[PDB]
Amino acid sequence: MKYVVVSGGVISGIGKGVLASSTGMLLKTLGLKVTSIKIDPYMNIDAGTMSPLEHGECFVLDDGGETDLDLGNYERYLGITLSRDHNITTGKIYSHVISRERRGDYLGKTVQIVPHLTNAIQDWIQRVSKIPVDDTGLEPDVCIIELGGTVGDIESAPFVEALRQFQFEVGRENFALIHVSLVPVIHGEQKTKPTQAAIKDLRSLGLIPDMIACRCSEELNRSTIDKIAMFCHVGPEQVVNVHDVNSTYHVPLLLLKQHMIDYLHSRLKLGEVPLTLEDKERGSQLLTNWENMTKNLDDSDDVVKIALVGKYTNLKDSYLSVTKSLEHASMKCRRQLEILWVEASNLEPETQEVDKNKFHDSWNKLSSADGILVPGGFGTRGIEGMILAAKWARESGVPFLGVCLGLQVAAIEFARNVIGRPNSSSTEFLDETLLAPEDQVVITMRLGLRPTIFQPNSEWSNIRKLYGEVNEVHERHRHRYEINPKIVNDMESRGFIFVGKDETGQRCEIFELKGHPYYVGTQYHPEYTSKVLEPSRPFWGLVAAASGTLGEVIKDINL
Amino acid sequence: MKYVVVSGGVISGIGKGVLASSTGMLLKTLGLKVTSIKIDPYMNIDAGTMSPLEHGECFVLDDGGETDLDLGNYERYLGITLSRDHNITTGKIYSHVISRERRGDYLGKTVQIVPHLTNAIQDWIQRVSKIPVDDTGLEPDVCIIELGGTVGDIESAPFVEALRQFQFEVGRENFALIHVSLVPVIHGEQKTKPTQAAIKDLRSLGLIPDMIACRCSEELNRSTIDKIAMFCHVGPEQVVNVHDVNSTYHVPLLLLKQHMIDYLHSRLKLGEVPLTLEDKERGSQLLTNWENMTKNLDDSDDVVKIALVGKYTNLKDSYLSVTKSLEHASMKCRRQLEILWVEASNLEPETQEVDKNKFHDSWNKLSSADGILVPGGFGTRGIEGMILAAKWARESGVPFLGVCLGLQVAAIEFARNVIGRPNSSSTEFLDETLLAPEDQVVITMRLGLRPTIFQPNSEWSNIRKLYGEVNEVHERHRHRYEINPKIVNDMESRGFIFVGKDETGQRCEIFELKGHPYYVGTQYHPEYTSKVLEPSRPFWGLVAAASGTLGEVIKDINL
Amino acid sequence: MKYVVVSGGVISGIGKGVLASSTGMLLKTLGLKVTSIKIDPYMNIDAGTMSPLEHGECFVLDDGGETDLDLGNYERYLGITLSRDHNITTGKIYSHVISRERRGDYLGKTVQIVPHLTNAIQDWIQRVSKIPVDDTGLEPDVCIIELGGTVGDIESAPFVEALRQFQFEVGRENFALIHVSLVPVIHGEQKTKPTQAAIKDLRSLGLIPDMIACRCSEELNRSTIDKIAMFCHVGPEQVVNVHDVNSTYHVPLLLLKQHMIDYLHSRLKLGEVPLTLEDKERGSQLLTNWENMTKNLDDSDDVVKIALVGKYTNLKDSYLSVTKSLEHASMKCRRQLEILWVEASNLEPETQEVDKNKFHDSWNKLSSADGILVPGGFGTRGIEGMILAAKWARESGVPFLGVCLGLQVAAIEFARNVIGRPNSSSTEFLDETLLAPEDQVVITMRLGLRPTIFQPNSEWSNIRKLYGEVNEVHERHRHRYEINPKIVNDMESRGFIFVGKDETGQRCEIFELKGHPYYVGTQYHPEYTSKVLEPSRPFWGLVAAASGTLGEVIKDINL
Amino acid sequence: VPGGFGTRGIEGMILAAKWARESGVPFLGVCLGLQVAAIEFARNVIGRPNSSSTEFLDETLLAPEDQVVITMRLGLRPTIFQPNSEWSNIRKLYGEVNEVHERHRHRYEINPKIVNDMESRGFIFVGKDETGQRCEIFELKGHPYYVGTQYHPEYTSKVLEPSRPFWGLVAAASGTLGEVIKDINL
Ligand SMILES: Nc1ccn([C@@H]2O[C@H](COP(=O)(O)OP(=O)(O)OP(=O)(O)O)[C@@H](O)[C@H]2O)c(=O)n1
Ligand SMILES: Nc1ccn([C@@H]2O[C@H](COP(=O)(O)OP(=O)(O)OP(=O)(O)O)[C@@H](O)[C@H]2O)c(=O)n1
Ligand SMILES: Nc1ccn([C@@H]2O[C@H](COP(=O)(O)OP(=O)(O)OP(=O)(O)O)[C@@H](O)[C@H]2O)c(=O)n1
Ligand SMILES: Nc1ccn([C@@H]2O[C@H](COP(=O)(O)OP(=O)(O)OP(=O)(O)O)[C@@H](O)[C@H]2O)c(=O)n1
Ligand SMILES: Nc1ccn([C@@H]2O[C@H](COP(=O)(O)OP(=O)(O)OP(=O)(O)O)[C@@H](O)[C@H]2O)c(=O)n1
Ligand SMILES: Nc1ccn([C@@H]2O[C@H](COP(=O)(O)OP(=O)(O)OP(=O)(O)O)[C@@H](O)[C@H]2O)c(=O)n1
Ligand SMILES: [Mg+2]
Ligand SMILES: [Mg+2]
Ligand SMILES: [Mg+2]
Ligand SMILES: [Mg+2]
Ligand SMILES: [Mg+2]
Ligand SMILES: [Mg+2]
Repeated sequence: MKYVVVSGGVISGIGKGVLASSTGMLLKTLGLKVTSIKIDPYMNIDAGTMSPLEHGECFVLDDGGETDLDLGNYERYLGITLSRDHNITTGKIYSHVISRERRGDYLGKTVQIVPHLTNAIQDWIQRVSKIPVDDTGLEPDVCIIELGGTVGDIESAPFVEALRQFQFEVGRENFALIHVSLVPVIHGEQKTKPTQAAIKDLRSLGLIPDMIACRCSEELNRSTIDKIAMFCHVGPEQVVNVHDVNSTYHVPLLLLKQHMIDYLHSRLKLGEVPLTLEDKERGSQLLTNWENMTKNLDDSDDVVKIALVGKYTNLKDSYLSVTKSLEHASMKCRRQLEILWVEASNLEPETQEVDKNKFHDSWNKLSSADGILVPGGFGTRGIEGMILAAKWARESGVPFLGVCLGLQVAAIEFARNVIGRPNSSSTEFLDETLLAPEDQVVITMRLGLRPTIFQPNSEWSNIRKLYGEVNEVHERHRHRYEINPKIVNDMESRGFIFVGKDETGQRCEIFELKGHPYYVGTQYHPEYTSKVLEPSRPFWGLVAAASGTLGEVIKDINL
Repeated sequence: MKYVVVSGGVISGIGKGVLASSTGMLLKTLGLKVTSIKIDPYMNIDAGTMSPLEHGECFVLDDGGETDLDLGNYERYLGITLSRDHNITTGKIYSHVISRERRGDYLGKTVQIVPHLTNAIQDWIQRVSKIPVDDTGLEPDVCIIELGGTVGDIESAPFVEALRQFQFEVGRENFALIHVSLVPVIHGEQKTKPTQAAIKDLRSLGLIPDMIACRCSEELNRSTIDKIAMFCHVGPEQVVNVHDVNSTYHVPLLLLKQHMIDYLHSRLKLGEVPLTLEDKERGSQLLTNWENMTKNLDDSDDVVKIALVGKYTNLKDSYLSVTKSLEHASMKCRRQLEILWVEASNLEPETQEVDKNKFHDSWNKLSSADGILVPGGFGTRGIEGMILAAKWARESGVPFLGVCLGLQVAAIEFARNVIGRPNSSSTEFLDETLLAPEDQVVITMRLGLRPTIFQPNSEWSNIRKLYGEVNEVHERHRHRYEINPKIVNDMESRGFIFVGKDETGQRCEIFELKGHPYYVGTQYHPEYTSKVLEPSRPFWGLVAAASGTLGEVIKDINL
Repeated sequence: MKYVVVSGGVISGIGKGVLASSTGMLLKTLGLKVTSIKIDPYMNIDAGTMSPLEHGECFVLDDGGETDLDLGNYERYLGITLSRDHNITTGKIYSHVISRERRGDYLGKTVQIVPHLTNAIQDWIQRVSKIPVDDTGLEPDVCIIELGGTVGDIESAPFVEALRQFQFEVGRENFALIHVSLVPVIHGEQKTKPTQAAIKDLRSLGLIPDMIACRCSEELNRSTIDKIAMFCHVGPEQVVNVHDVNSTYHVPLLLLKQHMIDYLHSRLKLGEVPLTLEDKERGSQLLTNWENMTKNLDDSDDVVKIALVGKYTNLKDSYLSVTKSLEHASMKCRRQLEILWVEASNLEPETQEVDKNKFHDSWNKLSSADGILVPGGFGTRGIEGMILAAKWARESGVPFLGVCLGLQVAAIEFARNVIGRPNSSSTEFLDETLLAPEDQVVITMRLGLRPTIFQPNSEWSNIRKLYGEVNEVHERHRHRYEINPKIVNDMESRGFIFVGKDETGQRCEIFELKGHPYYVGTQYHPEYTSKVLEPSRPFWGLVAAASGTLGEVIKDINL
Repeated sequence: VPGGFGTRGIEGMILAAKWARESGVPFLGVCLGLQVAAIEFARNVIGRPNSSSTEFLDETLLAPEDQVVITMRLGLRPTIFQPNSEWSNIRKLYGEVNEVHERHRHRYEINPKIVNDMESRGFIFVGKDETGQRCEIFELKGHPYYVGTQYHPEYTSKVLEPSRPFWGLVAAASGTLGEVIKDINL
């Protein structure tokens, strides 16, 4: 086993999550079975209690574990599947050892937070890094730990102590620390004193740093690096600069130009880890897929405009997984992406009574879009705008994907505007009216990776061509409310055909509309399973249809 | 070159100076040409300005450099000769670089204390550790640096930075840090939190510790060591305990039982230093001289009482070199020492008018003494008591040594009480009277190691037998005032014979009185040149005469 | 993790089991949490099917796993508790992977013995060496693997391949091979060609040796070692000699004189394993307990004669654990042991009709004994001799221990000879007679470590003093047949008091007879739990009573 | 006998209770102390030498059980004095007030089916729980001061108001137990 801990910061907004998700990617190019752990200093047990307004979207794992965003960034960069244990939190570990007290397992000793709770952290990291994460049950070679918060805090405090002991309870040369740090620029001069005042605290809290990964606004001066290597004890080759480049998928290749694999190969003796040619050649091939997709980003010019239609579009992190899946689908089509933020409530005609500028800008963005996405919203208060965009996408022939709530407004749209029931309703919203035309029903939660089976006649469905025509699809779910299955025999007659269903047959999970270029609902969330070299099939479908050449993508899949 | 820095402390009174003077002694048993450097955070250039009341005696070097006490402890433990450069001070290095500014040598740059002054420290330590110190001009193998003050101060601050750079400007494995530390005991429990709050500051200021040398009141518990080795990163074998033992000459052998040579041989790769058999066998022989003299201390019982007669005897550190030279002379005679502190002014008959108890206790201690010492006092205000003790020592036949002022009160005593001039006077005191019977004259200072030549007829003199009958003696001086040379032809006629003189003949430096068992004045200071295995010949004379067997010591010397 | 594999041999009778049980002991003196694995090339799943005539006694583990003898040697040398998984066998691993085939887990591939079965071995060794074995659930630092059979066989073949891959699937410097070997002596010359013809095969089968542990009849010549170090690639310091010495408890200290800890500390980098002072000081203290008990064996002279009374005494390995527990008890009493082999059937009066010499020699040995043991026999055909020895031990006051069957013949003896039922019988033997005076009943098996609770009045019982007066005893069991609990109220009235019982109260597990110096039955097996520094309390009782000073042992326990 | 925990020292605590009863020395049993006093009195005055702490010797299932489990009972609880109690030195120390409020801990309590025997033999249960079914104080008739309290009297003592059973013990041991009973009741 080996560990690399990514850590530090003068400030908590500094962006450690790319250097974690990008260090682990570079180590995966050596062919190593890499894994990752997030530490979050917040008290939440797991993210399911905190709304998407409050620091971004509610992620989903194979377990159903509603979790921190930063798990998702490692899953999509590293190709790995994570579990709800990979998110260490102050909530979890304190709830764990305090529940263990009432169980009695410390034999009625004191449960001081030094010794015993820092021992539970060091045990949890050693459990979790041995859980398998790739397509086979082989245990990881290297674990990337992202230490949330900063080193020099009061929510960080048990973790930085636990990791001082863990620098020895796992031997040095099986552990390395990467310290992210701030180097401000003021009046044209690079200021390395915030960094030198977090190297003092790092040595004090007891870890010793290996890298000094500065988030400067610039290239670091040769004299700036020379002084950071005088005040921190690292050699000047190790003072990596992580400055902005044309997209975040380039960041691994900047770190590779900055020798970071050659340093980590030495500093963790990675030549002593046992690897097969099936490991190593997969490693060096994955490097060439990353060099190819970044070269394709560097000279892709032909734009594709996708309208993302929903509430809270000013909080873009409320959709981080939706955005990132369109970026994967974009780079695979070799069309450059623009996403058009349509704040759905502005499409509703009553907006014309409040501000006409909003009514025109939103319908302008929607009309300009080469493809349309209803992105699995939350709450109900924007729903009429999401219905109008689904009417537009059906009648104007524009490519369409409905995710989760998106499948459900598509059924509501089709009921109101093709089946001809204008009172038909989201039972998710208009409940205590008790009306008969209910497009949905509550069936109290359903979460995690679940099996979707294709219905028998489905051969013609573009969505089934995009899934490689395989009879079952494994994808991640969230929904309380599902389509009322007593309308399905009507929709099945009117050309709205339910391509895919749950294994009991009673629950509807995919539809495709007959006789449209690409119009799909998926009631699972296709966002979360997308990887940077394997875009999620419904999202690859949307960005292909909107680019043209949907047929040529269907060959690239099925060959 | 190799360095061991002795450092640290929660508190500055903790006693680092033995662990320095005793680490260097253990390394000298490997045969290495060891040297030592004192750092003193005080602003004094050199100790000549600060009176013996204010933190102890005014030392003297071969240069005449009036210096910190702690040079003396290394000289006598290590056998080495030091120079006034071996005392780094905040006074010296700031006076040096600020005088260098007016000379211009920084080419008109800023002389920031980071970079440039910490570079002058790192240059000074590298100059000084290459100065020769043994009986031949061979440069040192290892240098012990004693960092005065504490690590975690404001007078320490440039030194701890300079030594962080010096951990690299000289490579690791040529440098090691020994951190002395406090482990209080309260209500019967050993408290290792003062130590853990100086390991935090040490890592912060940037040095990394190797040893954790606790000054506990006890043996450290196995659980106390195990926790210090959990919070400091040292292994538990390295947490040396430096507790009190029957005399400070045992301390090296406690550190040798605690593996400290075996650790330093590894941690500085001392097997790679080139040594001859003339080095190595001198090393292992010196170890057996230390094992022998400590075994002799362990079962020597026969006491010898020496009266030390002078002012300020409540400030025993005002005489630290005098005390230590009697301890060497004691252990060489194999008699256990008691020193009788005679506060000289109490011997004066006017004390009987003020407090009779003082007059009796002081004359009781003087009468009880097996030998008498006038210890080179300072000022003049106790002089009549020192004259009465010299009258007593001459008439009652008791063994006597006068050092510096001691030779001078012996001439004043002999003038008043044998030559018969009762008005004869210390010109050092009774100056503006302008009287003719002046026993002294001013000749403005005279300092350092100087040559004393024996006068021709001297063959019979016990002091010349103790110096091995060699024609010239090299010893360290301090005196403004010297014997008036126009009385010498009278004293030479009356049996007070000046055994030794300055090379010009005009200055008188040793006398021995004819027809007394042992009665000597030396106007140089014999204290400073004594080593733990080579006691200063006049002091070996005194403690031998007082023990009996002065003749048997004269064979041990001359064989 | 670290591994040392003990292996090799020109011949299979060469005695590898001491070098395994003695290498692991030397590593435990560094304080390392050592464990051990036995590989047995035989096809038996576990030893319960093979009778004690056929290669020695039927061992018992905490699991109830009836197992190979060689587990016992590591348990008693290393203080460890093992589990039935620590005995790898050709039976087990082939039964495992062939049962796994019918379960389907190789996904319908071929299950070649290369790749897949050698992968199951390498998985099993990596599972098993992480199971905890000491008094706390901490996973082992080093694992000793004893490779049964020889390297160069057809029953060895999958293991030597699995261990060639395991030399890499665990890195070199986490693995070392010790090759035991034969160096015959013929016409006075040491013959190192059998050894050189097993170093050829070792290199061929692909492991590389580290040690060459010769079982010569002599000290190896300096020229013999020099040639073995020319033909094997080891340096001559590594060619350890394992010749006979005054008892097998000396063998670790011969290997310690032959540098084997200093070599294994280097060759596995054991300084890089994390140890506490509670580990290290327990390590160096256990070394002094081994130096003390071997020094006590070197000058203990006062004999104690213990009669071991049972069938098959010509097959001494049928009692190996019984013998070894008396040796521990002996060395703890500081009396030298003689065991008197009484072939029990010879005590029966009908032997006088067959051979009087057998009848006299057996009663002579029994009468000569200072103490008597009925050693948990098997079958029934010697039982009348074991009853006569129990009559003798009760009436002649001689110290007595009955183990398992020994407790049961003691109840049968007491019934026939004190309660006065001469027809009372072992229901284990005389079954289909259906008589009413049944001293036993079948209750179909009961195995492994079980809880024995002391009955309330038990305070006076010497056996309860030997167990430290603790209310519950944890010890290993085997019995189909147990004392008929409907006789107990009679025996409890006649002074045969059942000191200890099963937690239900219904089963009787210890008795002590009132008013005899030491007369005990234990229906569990006290042999198996004895360690070389912690002799089994009933056996320490017997060898103490027979030595005299049973009271002084009761202080050594309870202080 | 200071309200111990576990059971492994209990025979020593019984011998000290035998000594304190027969040698007339002043005695206080707190919690477990009341319980070993009942066990002592059963073995050494009532004459059942097999009588036992059911807190220890449980799965023997014997009939002379001096205690029973009744799963926890904690905090400040009301103790009511039994009617005839006027003569009891412990009731004089509580100011003769009919109810006492003090802090409890006990899983195991005296088996209430022995009480009618002890009440006949001069071991009188001065105080009980409000249901009457649980026994909380005893005082032995005809001894200078010999008390069991099954609550813990330690915790309620203040530096200017010492806990009445403990003021009783240190007064009896000092002599002048009567003079303390005036200092209380005046
Ligand atoms: N490989 C990555 C990593 C991060 N991000 C972006 O980074 C964001 C949040 O910043 P991040 O780098 O994850 O760190 P912070 O949120 O600043 O938090 P912290 O510094 O506490 O880790 C999101 O907007 C996400 O789009 C990204 O696009 N690609
Ligand atoms: N740890 C430090 C670093 C610098 N200085 C002193 O502080 C002065 C001003 O600090 P500055 O020159 O700004 O040093 P930087 O570390 O570069 O600060 P910044 O990065 O903000 O420019 C320096 O000339 C130097 O003498 C100091 O006392 N302690
Ligand atoms: N080998 C030694 C070293 C020190 N001392 C004694 O130690 C004294 C002063 O304490 P020291 O150990 O030199 O250190 P501190 O004065 O406490 O100062 P610091 O801790 O700042 O180094 C003197 O009284 C001297 O007699 C001694 O006798 N022998
Ligand atoms: N660096 C540390 C050390 C200890 N503790 C906590 O503080 C409590 C009280 O400290 P203490 O137990 O006294 O630890 P020591 O370091 O031994 O303090 P001392 O040496 O003074 O006894 C401990 O139980 C532990 O939970 C802490 O928060 N931070
Ligand atoms: N520490 C040890 C090890 C072994 N033996 C003795 O060794 C025996 C059997 O030989 P062993 O050394 O265990 O090995 P072998 O039986 O020869 O088998 P192999 O060589 O196949 O391992 C038993 O008689 C046992 O008494 C012993 O007394 N003490
Ligand atoms: N691997 C070897 C070893 C030896 N020889 C030759 O065989 C001769 C006889 O073998 P021997 O001298 O007996 O060598 P040893 O290995 O010592 O045989 P042994 O140990 O049985 O004495 C040697 O002189 C040598 O020339 C050989 O051919 N191949
Ligand atoms: Mg903030
Ligand atoms: Mg982040
Ligand atoms: Mg001070
Ligand atoms: Mg000092
Ligand atoms: Mg055979
Ligand atoms: Mg064997």
